[PDB]
Amino acid sequence: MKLLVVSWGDFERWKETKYRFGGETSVGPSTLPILQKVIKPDWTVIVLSDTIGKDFSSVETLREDVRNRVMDFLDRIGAGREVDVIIAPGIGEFTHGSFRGSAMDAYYYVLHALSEIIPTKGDLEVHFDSTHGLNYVTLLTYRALKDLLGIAAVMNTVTFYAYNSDPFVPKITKELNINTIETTMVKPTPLSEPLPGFDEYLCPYSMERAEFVRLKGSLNTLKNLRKEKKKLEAWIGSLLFGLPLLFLEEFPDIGRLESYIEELAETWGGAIAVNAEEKAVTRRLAFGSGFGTLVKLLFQARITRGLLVEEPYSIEKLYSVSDRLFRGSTLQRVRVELGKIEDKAIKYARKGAFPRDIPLRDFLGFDAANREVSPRNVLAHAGLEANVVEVSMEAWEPKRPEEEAGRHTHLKYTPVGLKKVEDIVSRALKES
Amino acid sequence: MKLLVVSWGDFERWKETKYRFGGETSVGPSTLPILQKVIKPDWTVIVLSDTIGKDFSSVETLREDVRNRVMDFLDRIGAGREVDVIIAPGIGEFTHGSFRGSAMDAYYYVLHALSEIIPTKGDLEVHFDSTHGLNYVTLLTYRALKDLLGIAAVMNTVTFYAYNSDPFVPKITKELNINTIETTMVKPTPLSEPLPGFDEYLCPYSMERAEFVRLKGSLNTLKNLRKEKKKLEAWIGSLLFGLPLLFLEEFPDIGRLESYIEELAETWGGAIAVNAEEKAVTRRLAFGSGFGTLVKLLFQARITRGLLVEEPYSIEKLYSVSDRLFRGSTLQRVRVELGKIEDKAIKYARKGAFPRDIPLRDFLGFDAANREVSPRNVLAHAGLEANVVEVSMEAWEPKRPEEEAGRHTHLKYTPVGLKKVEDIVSRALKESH
Ligand SMILES: Nc1ncnc2c1ncn2[C@@H]1O[C@H](CO)[C@@H](OP(=O)(O)OC[C@@H]2O[C@H](n3cnc4c(N)ncnc43)[C@H]3OP(=O)(O)O[C@H]32)[C@H]1O
Ligand SMILES: Nc1ncnc2c1ncn2[C@@H]1O[C@H](CO)[C@@H](OP(=O)(O)OC[C@@H]2O[C@H](n3cnc4c(N)ncnc43)[C@H]3OP(=O)(O)O[C@H]32)[C@H]1O
Ligand SMILES: Nc1ncnc2c1ncn2[C@@H]1O[C@H](CO)[C@H]2OP(=O)(O)O[C@H]21
Ligand SMILES: Nc1ncnc2c1ncn2[C@@H]1O[C@H](CO)[C@H]2OP(=O)(O)O[C@H]21
Repeated sequence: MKLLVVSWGDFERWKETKYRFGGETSVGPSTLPILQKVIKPDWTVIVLSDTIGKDFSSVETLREDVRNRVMDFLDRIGAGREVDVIIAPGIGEFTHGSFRGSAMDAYYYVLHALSEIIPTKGDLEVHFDSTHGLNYVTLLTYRALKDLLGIAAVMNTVTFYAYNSDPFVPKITKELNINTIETTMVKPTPLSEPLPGFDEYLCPYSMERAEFVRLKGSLNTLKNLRKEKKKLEAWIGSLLFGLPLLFLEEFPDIGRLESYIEELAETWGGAIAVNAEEKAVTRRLAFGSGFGTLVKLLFQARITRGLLVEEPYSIEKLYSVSDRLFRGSTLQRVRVELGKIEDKAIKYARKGAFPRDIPLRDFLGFDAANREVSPRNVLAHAGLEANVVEVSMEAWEPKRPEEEAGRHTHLKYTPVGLKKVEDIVSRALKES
Repeated sequence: MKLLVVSWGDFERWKETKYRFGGETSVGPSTLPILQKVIKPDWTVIVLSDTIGKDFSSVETLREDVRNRVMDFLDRIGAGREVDVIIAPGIGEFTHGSFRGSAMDAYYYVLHALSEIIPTKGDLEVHFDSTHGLNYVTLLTYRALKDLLGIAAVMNTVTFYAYNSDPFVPKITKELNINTIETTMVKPTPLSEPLPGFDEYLCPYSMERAEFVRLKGSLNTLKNLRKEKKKLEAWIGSLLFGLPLLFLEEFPDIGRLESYIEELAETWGGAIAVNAEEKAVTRRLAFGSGFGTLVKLLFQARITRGLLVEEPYSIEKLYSVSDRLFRGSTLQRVRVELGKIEDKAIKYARKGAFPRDIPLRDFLGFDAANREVSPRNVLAHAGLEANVVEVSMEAWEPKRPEEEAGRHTHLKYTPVGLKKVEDIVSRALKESH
């Protein structure tokens, strides 16, 4: 899939010029038509500041005024139907309006918007144009794109191209080349940050601190996160540290995460005060790092949801998950650890033995007086620590036990074991 | 170390205004004075485009023009003279003159310049100001900064802060706030790129095929790198995959890396054609990704050179190197693998036995079943694979062998073994890319 993303300011102020790109030429006020003609994207995203808004009735008449004039402009130079328009929250004191709030809301808002548009299946070829952007909006859009594509690159091949045309200079320009300023194959970067303290999801920008403590207390999201924060951190660590059984057992509820993000999003939006006479927008809540982490966490869950196999969790199924999820020395460590359990299962199968509901330590034949569950042993053994895992072999009539044993040998954490592993992985994620 | 980096365009066109930052207030045409007062950096770096220069009699006069104009502007505003000015190669056809070449040259140039500025010892607090920047030079500067800080973060704590001012509207603007638009604890990110083909170090932008072929053919770098490539990729893979013995055995020659980067940088600068009459700069060579990889590779070697020691490698030394280079599950696996060899040495010591020049497979007691060296066993066992490593125990009189064995037990790759590990690690680095 080919995706095109452009950063736009006040598109109406741009002058007609001609652009050169990929053995093609084009005349008009923006690069988008020639970019679309050479690149041939399957989808186009335009990121705009809402600070080009003029009619201050309230929030919906602002996003409307901007979307009207943008859709006007896309018709004017024929940018086609396959378009999404992200109206990001800008800030500043302009000729027709005043916009106050955290600068960083534009990052979290664009991050959130892109997380709903970027395909979570198949390979991604991403094309980014920085020609026309506000400095800060273009930079936060670039960062938001790279953060999400890094997560996408966990499961899929991801290539990223950035463009910037020659500088338009009004009195001397004849034509502007579209220069490739970046070409990069995107490195797989799993989410590597804990969920923060319940202060850093929504933050008061210009809200009295007594009013904040009130609304924070009313958010069901923060109370639900209280329970699940450690379980969600355990899942993040599963991808980062190569713990395939924990990846399955802690796989997050995509529906629940959607609902957490939506409530934080509509709470932020609801705290935007518009003064039609003063022509002033004040975003009294700011998004915190915690909103970003939830958006990245939901995106990673969507990217990897295909790997959530039906129970029970056989060695064969854990190999299949591991082979998709892990790379380099992490994959090879995980395969060696599963192989040790598999070789034991084969030995058992050959003797017509099928242990059910047996601690992994008893399955492998361990000596007594080492029942302490250490970070070292959880992290060094792909989370398959001998004191926290229960093995079951579903009895069968073996013909080729070396082929069969992997399918009939199932692993899970004991209820006590899972809590110990959660504490260890959560802690290891925080120390980082 | 507190480092302030600012991305600037045409500083002479900026209007006087007022800035708010960290409770302080400032009148003037630039953020820089108030940024310095509040942040109190140990050093300031200014990144701006060549395309400000108005003197085409030489390439070096063009740079001294831009430098002198910046120096004068710093006196005009309250700003300190403790600064590095990176005059990046910009592109565009302007009234005062013309500049042609690869747009991406600015990235490779700034990356190279920053690699020689950013300290390679101690923690780093980096502050980046994009308020005054061109978009493309800001993006390429931001990228180069993050690429190097990611490598620095392997050995040291690195914090990154980014700033941008409220937008400037000509007569409406009274006071522009300077906004923090990023606060990042930089993740350790070792080089994970192989060295590319010999097409991708220097490329012709505007140069006859034969003259390029002559320049390419003159480069000592490309000849040497042909033979050295695999050993350098083995070293890159040692940091990425958690192979502490290979890190020590393949530690690159910093002097030779410096020689390669300087030669490529001198050839690039020597190919800049400055036509004095018609006010044109043409950069006839373009940097390739290979130049970037070498700059990142030398920066990583400088960052980690403190861990290198002389040839006998003890298990104790491998533990301390590992505790500095590696984290998470990679670190815990390396410690378990070293521990297995240590526990065996402790058993040997308690028996009063001190094997020398013994294959690790013989030291550990292995079945004659598998002598083949697999990617699986090299990468899963921290590169301490039983068929490629040799152990030597230095005879001593044990009293507490559990605490003593690690210092007296040494590991080496066999000459054959090392070449097998180099192949697997090089291939694994290329395959992971
Ligand atoms: N069809 C179009 N119509 C109108 N604008 C277009 C169009 N196509 C592309 N653009 C670009 O889109 C941004 C619209 O504002 C501009 O991009 P950017 O070049 O990044 O503008 C930034 C300013 O260029 C200025 N500076 C003018 N001289 C030079 C110069 N010779 N060396 C480096 N910078 C220069 C800088 O001074 P500072 O730092 O105050 O602000 C920058 C335009 O060049
Ligand atoms: N002391 C200073 N003197 C002169 N400039 C200063 C100073 N301090 C900071 N700056 C900033 O430096 C850049 C160049 O002057 C400016 O920021 P940049 O992000 O480069 O803004 C460029 C243009 O602002 C325009 N646009 C003005 N309204 C709005 C608006 N309300 N919605 C979105 N964009 C707006 C954009 O339209 P477009 O795409 O044609 O080009 C941009 C200035 O805000
Ligand atoms: N606490 C522990 N100490 C030593 N080895 C362990 C421990 N927990 C798990 N393992 C080893 O991890 C592998 C996957 O379960 C398995 O292979 P093993 O070496 O037979 O013992 C296990
Ligand atoms: N080819 C191999 N097959 C199985 N285990 C290996 C191999 N090569 C090395 N190891 C194991 O890696 C550890 C550090 O050298 C050491 O602990 P072990 O389990 O005694 O066997 C070694």
